[PDB]
Amino acid sequence: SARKFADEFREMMKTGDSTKADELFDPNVRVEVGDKRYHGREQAVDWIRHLVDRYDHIEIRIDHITVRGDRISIVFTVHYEKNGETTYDRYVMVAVDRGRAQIKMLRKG
Repeated sequence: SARKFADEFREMMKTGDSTKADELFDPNVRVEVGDKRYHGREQAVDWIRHLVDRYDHIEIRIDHITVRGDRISIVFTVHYEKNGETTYDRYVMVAVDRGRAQIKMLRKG
């Protein structure tokens, strides 16, 4: 289940699909990207779509998936390529399984 969830999240991150986001994001999801803070599905989707529009390629690698009780923690790195320069970010994501896992927090870390 946790791996399926991570795979779906990676696929959603390619296109910023709103339908997928409705399934994967908690309605009150918090996304922290350095100084910028997003709240809710719509802002989380817009954040993803801005990335998709800006970079030549985005590679997402799921590094760690850990489950403790109903808590799913995923550490992933994102490689953003733009005009021969690549930026290497790392994110930590907390999702809660309630049968149905939903992302509560996504933070650049």
